[PDB]
Amino acid sequence: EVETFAFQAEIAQLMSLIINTFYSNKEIFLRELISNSSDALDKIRYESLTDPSKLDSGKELHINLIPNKQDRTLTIVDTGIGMTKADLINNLGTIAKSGTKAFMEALQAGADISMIGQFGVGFYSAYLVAEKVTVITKHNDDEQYAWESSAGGSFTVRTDTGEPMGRGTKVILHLKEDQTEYLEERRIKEIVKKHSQFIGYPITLFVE
Ligand SMILES: CCNC(=O)c1cc2c(-c3cc(OCCN4CCCC4)c(Cl)cc3Cl)nc(N)nc2s1
Repeated sequence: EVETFAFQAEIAQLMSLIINTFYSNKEIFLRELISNSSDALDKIRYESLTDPSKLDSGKELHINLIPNKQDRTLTIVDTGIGMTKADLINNLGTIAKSGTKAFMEALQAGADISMIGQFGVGFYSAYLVAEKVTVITKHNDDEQYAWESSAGGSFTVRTDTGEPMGRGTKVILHLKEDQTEYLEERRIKEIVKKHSQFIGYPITLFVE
């Protein structure tokens, strides 16, 4: 049962911009997603203070970076709060609707794309390097879901039947032909040291 949705006009406009604008400093994508992870880990650590049993889905609060040369993917996995189907489909794209506004006038004479995260729409930066992005997520307690988009105006949501994941979010970047550099170990280690030095959770870089 694959459902297909339209992006809100504004999000679509943002995605085309991210995909068409000439901009050489693409590496910022990793800071945005690692930071989205950080927030998601914060959220669950906070809520589990008044409700110890929300950790029943997983005690470890961490972030994994997993490169795969053969499939040509970089996956950022966290065990944070996850999203429900209503996050994925409505709630995230309604909030994104106005961060996209502000961010988009700042771009017209002045701000630059590297500032995208200040407007809470950092996730879309993944399109600097990915031709296709797939988000797998599990929130206590809804089912686990797979969101997917190659931009172009539309996205899909289906329930997921891949490997179960406790609780958490996986972002899988299917990188474009010319961005395989972000599958390189020293390359990942260089970007993380430089832009993500201080996250409050262990980050493990998987090797191939
Ligand atoms: C309470 C419901 N859970 C979430 O909002 C989550 C959103 C994310 C996100 C996330 C956050 C995102 O936006 C962050 C900015 N916001 C400020 C408040 C809500 C959205 C977007 Cl556009 C896309 C994604 Cl996939 N990433 C990751 N790794 N984990 C979670 S958990």
